[PDB]
Amino acid sequence: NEEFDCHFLDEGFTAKDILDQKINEVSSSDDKDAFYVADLGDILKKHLRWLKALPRVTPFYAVKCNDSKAIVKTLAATGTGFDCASKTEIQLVQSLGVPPERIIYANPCKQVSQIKYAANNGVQMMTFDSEVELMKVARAHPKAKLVLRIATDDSKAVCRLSVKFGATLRTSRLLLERAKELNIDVVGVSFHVGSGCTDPETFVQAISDARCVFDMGAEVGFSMYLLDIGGGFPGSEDVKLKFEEITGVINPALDKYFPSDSGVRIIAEPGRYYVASAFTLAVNIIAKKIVLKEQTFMYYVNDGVYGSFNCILYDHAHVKPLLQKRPKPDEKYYSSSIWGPTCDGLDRIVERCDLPEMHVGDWMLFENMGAYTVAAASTFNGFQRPTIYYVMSGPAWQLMQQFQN
Amino acid sequence: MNNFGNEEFDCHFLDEGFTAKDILDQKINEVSSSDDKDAFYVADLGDILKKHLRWLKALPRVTPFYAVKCNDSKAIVKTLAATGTGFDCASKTEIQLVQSLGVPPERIIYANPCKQVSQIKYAANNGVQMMTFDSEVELMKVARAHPKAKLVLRIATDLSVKFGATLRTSRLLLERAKELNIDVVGVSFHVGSGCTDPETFVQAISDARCVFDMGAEVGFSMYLLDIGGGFPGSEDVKLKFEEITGVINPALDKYFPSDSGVRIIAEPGRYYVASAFTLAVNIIAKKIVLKESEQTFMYYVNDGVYGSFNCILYDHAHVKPLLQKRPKPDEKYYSSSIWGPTCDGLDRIVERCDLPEMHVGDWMLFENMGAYTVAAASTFNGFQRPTIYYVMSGPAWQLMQQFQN
Ligand SMILES: Cc1ncc(COP(=O)(O)O)c(CNOC[C@@H]2CCNC2)c1O
Ligand SMILES: Cc1ncc(COP(=O)(O)O)c(CNOC[C@@H]2CCNC2)c1O
Repeated sequence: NEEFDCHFLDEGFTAKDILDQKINEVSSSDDKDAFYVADLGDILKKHLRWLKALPRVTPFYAVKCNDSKAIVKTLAATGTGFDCASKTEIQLVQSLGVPPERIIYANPCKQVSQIKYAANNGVQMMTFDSEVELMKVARAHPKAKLVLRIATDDSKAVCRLSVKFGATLRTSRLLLERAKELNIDVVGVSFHVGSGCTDPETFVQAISDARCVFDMGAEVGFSMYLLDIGGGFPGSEDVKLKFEEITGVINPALDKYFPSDSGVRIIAEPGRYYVASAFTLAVNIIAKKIVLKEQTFMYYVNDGVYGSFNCILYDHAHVKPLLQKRPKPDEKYYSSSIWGPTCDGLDRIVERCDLPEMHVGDWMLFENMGAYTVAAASTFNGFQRPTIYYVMSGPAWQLMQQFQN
Repeated sequence: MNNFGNEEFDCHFLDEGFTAKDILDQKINEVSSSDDKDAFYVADLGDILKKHLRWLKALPRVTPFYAVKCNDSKAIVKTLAATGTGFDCASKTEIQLVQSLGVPPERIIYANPCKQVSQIKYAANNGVQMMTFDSEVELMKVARAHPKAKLVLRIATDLSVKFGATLRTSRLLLERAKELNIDVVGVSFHVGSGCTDPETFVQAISDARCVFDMGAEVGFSMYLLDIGGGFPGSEDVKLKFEEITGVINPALDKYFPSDSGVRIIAEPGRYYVASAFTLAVNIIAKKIVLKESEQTFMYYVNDGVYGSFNCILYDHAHVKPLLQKRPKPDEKYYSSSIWGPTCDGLDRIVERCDLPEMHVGDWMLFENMGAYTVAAASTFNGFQRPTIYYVMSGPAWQLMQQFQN
């Protein structure tokens, strides 16, 4: 099918050039639906970069970030783990041939029937942060390996008084004693610093806290070996806090609190890092209005906040439109807004930006659209999700085969 | 109650003396001793038939065209088509859905002011003649891909930011349409969903009259007046349907008398379906928080802001959780929050409310969940859309048959 359909990327060509080619090919066809170009070679590059930056940390891809079957198949061929939050994601991962020991059910609040499904399919490792979860596990998957998820405080997060997941150290101690009472095996500690991390020092704090809980486990009789540092790493270079800074702050903390001789196994749950920059979205300007204030423009394109751009609300992502052909400096720029296809007035992509005068049929490009865009899109107003074209060069395929070897 | 075959076309009998609430009670009791407690809807089509009867009684001069985007369930569209209402379609997929159920094109209005060219072409190919517009570029596109269309000018009202032409712009649009030999047959407006002041309608109607007169000056024979939607779909509102209709009908008689030959239609979306759907979610997780001991609770249920409750973010909807059994007056209440199945922290249905202490396996009910809830739901994190159980009483079926004749 199209999902499993992969196109060759010839030598000297990038995803950008492929985008330009397809756009030129449909110049006078009049079928100008929005579409993605997904470079799996970018995912292989990200994996190489991860192996180089965090050699002690095994990556478990957060499927909920992008559940595309091609992505999961490529990552499974690469040999990464997978973080699954629901029965459907476990089904997806196992359907591609991944054994259960490469799957972590890292949802702290799981429905009982889904816990039973995880037990039925041999997924042993699950996270938890509450006593009711311990009761449910004892009653539905008693031989599970539990990872205690501890809380982290993020200043940039809107809500800090109420945190959905994560136990405090005080609560963690009681959770460990309760797990010992119920004869449930606790094997490690997990945390999630959050995508909007501004200061890498936070990770260190979390790591320190994790060590503390590890010691607590040693006091209660548990053999703790699994440390899960979660996700939140950036997926593109268009950020102030870059991946390598975070890793350079993390590695000394890991060496200090969890030395290799201790026998600890360190993992992570990066979602956006692997896929963010792999996808580039092309939308077509389907409508245009001119408002006199000085000329300003309202452009309507064929994707919106109910589709790929739901990240504007759910993830609060900031999107900047890109022109296919670069404009000369002398050309005048105008104040413009960009709107979605749906009738709702709340379907606005960009409130105000500077753009040259464009016309219906012109294309706009959005880079770094791999993370939390298609995974949360809906078909409101009947508009279908854009076709995704997967590309991969021969050298990239060779690297993937080497990983299999 | 269990669906057999296809859920979309499966309808269950509602016995005499039974309401949707009783069906909810029965379904909840049926799964009392099992762990498959997925969230589900009960949809009373008889409530939709009641809404249609109420509309016919309140707005005898206004033909309703159901806004398919509010709820695209095939059962809903089938019932309304059997009832003989029109349909407002915003995209190619909605036209496909409506025509697949046997609705002729003259009962379809393409009320999307900014349509992609290929979708205009599709509408032309399938005989849908009537389309809305509010811009000159739209006139160019129509003259190119649908020359014999009947255009309805959408005017601004005090959604207005995204759509709606001013009277000044309306004059130029009518003259430009005359230049391009495009037939303009009427005027449409949308006062907005959940309008606080009914007087707006009067103003809008007045404005419509003006544009009608403009058409008479340029040579158009204007006959179609479209007053849009925005009518409430439940009694749980300050401004009730009958007040709005009591304000609308005199304005229609004053500005568009029946002897003038005008044909008046509307595009009610939420009015027909809002109260017809009741949602049942199961409490899948529970946390107890101590305030320094004042006990507060966090309940995690199996639907969230990525699912049915996306209306909180998109539709500005306030949800009221309801208990299956009415609580005792002396029963103690606690401060509580309600959270979704997904790992995302922002997936919170209710920040704070007063509820008695509940336990995993208990059910919560949400009424008036028919409008803009399932139509914009996604499968983020792999969580599946709730099963919908359609019910209909015998007398409701008799009323539907009377409408069909
Ligand atoms: C438990 C857990 N592990 C990993 C991730 C992935 O985070 P990343 O930033 O690496 O993609 C998550 C996801 N956390 O938040 C996802 C939010 C949903 C919309 N965008 C942010 C979790 O929870
Ligand atoms: C053009 C048009 N006609 C009808 C409707 C339906 O409005 P109603 O309030 O009767 O359901 C609409 C609605 N448009 O957007 C609805 C937004 C989506 C989420 N809540 C607001 C339009 O546009």
